[PDB]
Amino acid sequence: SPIRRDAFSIIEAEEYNSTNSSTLQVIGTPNNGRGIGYIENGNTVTYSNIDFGSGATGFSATVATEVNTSIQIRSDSPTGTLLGTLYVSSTGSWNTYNTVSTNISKITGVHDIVLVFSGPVNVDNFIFSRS
Ligand SMILES: O[C@@H]1[C@@H](O)[C@H](O[C@@H]2CO[C@@H](O)[C@H](O)[C@H]2O)OC[C@H]1O
Ligand SMILES: [Ca+2]
Ligand code: NA
Repeated sequence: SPIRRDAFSIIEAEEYNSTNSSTLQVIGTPNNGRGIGYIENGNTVTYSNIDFGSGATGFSATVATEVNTSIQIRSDSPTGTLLGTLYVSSTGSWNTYNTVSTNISKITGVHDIVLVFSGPVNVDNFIFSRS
């Protein structure tokens, strides 16, 4: 998985750098893309050295789930700053992907990003939006 990445270009969820999970798998999507799934509550997934440049204040992810769930976006580590929380309600199937967005606190410069999962969701990709 890449050692660094730009916040303002698509980041593939399957190209993560570390996770605490023992269940998480790289999955296929309907259009022969990939994602992450078999995620459980408490699972964290880290993406190294994301460059936010002069500032991001939003987060968008393309996700699929059949249960209402939430994903914290943290900077630096699992106990680092809570940037925001993406609340995801059921998209209707594990294979029906929806872009969902939330606000975050303005973050600048280079930081690891940790996604923290409250439950099962399939994640294809994500991207940040500038301030
Ligand atoms: O059709 C398959 C999906 O069902 C699968 O998504 C998984 C469904 O079971 C859930 O408990 C898991 O959390 C979730 O990832 O992904 C692969 C796809 O081919
Ligand atoms: Ca993907
Ligand atoms: Na393990």
